[PDB]
Amino acid sequence: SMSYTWTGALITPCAAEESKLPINALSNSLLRHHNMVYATTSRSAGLRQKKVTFDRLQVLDDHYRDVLKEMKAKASTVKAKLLSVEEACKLTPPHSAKSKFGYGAKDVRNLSSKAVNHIHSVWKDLLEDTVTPIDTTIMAKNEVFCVQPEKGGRKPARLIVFPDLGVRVCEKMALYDVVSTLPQVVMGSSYGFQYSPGQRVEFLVNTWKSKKNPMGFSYDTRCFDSTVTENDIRVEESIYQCCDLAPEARQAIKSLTERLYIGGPLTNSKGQNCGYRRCRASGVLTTSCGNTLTCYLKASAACRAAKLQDCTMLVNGDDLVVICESAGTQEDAASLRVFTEAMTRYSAPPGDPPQPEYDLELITSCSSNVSVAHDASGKRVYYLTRDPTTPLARAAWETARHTPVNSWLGNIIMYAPTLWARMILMTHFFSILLAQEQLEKALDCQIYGACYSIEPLDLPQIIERLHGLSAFSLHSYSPGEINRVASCLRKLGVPPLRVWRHRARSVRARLLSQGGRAATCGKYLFNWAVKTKLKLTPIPAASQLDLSGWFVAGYSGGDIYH
Ligand SMILES: CC(C)CCn1c(=O)c(C2=Nc3ccc(NS(C)(=O)=O)cc3S(=O)(=O)N2)c(O)c2cccn21
Repeated sequence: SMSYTWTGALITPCAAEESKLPINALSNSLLRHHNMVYATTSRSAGLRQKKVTFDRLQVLDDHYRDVLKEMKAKASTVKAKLLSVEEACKLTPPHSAKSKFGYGAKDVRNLSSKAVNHIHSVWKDLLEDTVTPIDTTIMAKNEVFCVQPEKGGRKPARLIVFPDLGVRVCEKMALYDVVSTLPQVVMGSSYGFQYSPGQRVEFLVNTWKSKKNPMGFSYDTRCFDSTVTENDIRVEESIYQCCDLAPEARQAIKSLTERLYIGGPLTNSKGQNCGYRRCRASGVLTTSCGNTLTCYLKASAACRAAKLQDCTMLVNGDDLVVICESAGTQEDAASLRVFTEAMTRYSAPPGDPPQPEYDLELITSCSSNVSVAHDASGKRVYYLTRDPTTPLARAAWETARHTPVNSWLGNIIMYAPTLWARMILMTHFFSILLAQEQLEKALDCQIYGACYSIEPLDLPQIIERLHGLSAFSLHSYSPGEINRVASCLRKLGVPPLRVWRHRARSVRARLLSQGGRAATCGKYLFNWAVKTKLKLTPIPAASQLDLSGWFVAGYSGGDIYH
């Protein structure tokens, strides 16, 4: 069937849309080539509509069914609980889109009677009706990128499809425990969202050296959400139903699948029918889990089809990387085409065709790659990094505009050991924070699709817990990494790293002057900026701030707050 059917009604904005980078007094200190940074808007939605719209055909063989049977066997060991309304309400972001039915997210969060009555209303309807399609809103995302003159020009807006706030609370009640716990049980070590950045690097490195002659590839599915068929969504459901569940949860999971997950009508922000979806909704609770299960299923089956030797997979939703035994370059190339042929029969064709890699550092997955530095004692250390272009374009946007999500903060957290996050991101945003005296002000950020409120003053504690103390001491980065950073800087008109070292010594001194947690920030975050360094010991406050639920599961589009 067609992934989408369209009426012709436009996908409409909800708020003001800016496409050119906002400029203020801080902008040039970060980035000079302003016209290279852009945000996508609804203006491009029509183009995105074109590319997400195609017919899907699926051809399912014994390999597919074999792997599914294995997955279901593991699923059957999961016992999951229903969340109460109140529990579900507390998982709602303070800034989540308001209900069409006369209440918003803050009404949900403090359990207003209007919100709770309506939520109980929605739940009862799910239990009683297993057929009526549930309405969804379709919006164009506003995301920030750098122009890619060769690779394209400007990316069209991605589309987000989501049901009403009352429905989203019900999804949590039915499925939050399932989507949090089932992926690791079914996929074990291949489930990517269980890992911190450091744990992901370790899994990648251990898997690489566990092979006699390693080969690896990332597999990029063309518009993965659009490739997800009614079959795939019913198969996901059958996996969920393997769990030990309350009878009400079984019924609700069945309604939500038939009424929402499989497809339904698409409404714009003006209330017009835009058409109909028959593929994955990007803004539902099960988006991450559904995608991960489906990607893992098709790929495991495809490896058996291509006869890949000892294939290990790492799956984060639609993001897939495979490490296996090499059969030499020409055979590996042949094997990947067969893998791709099988994935294609399964309705997951490639965007850019997969290429075999024999150097772990050249494999990019979840927009990231393994690289090497040295800790204080000269020991070689693997850590996770990425091309800094997008993070830096977004930092530029966030320099002049308060955004719902502060990408810079998430990027400091996740990419703390990197050269570019330490020298540019920490330096730039701490300087801003000092000047506004907003070190103490909690900021929203996203990690694995979930929203978190975080105080920049807790960064040292958070970084130690995720990465270790070595994150504050790394040096002697690789020539490939240094080269990529310097080149990105030249491209965007970012001051050279020598300038950042200079600003950092200033930021460091100012923080240390402040005393307290601010001083701890100066000491730990910026120890790299001094010629002779303080000895970095574990900070006492690092324990009590518990990172509960940080790397359990992914929740992209799932409207989750912690
Ligand atoms: C160590 C890290 C894997 C490094 C990179 N990184 C991430 O991958 C993600 C991340 N991974 C994803 C991958 C694939 C999907 N696709 S889907 C829609 O669920 O099918 C979704 C996500 S996400 O929205 O859950 N966020 C981050 O939140 C983040 C923050 C800062 C770095 N990251």
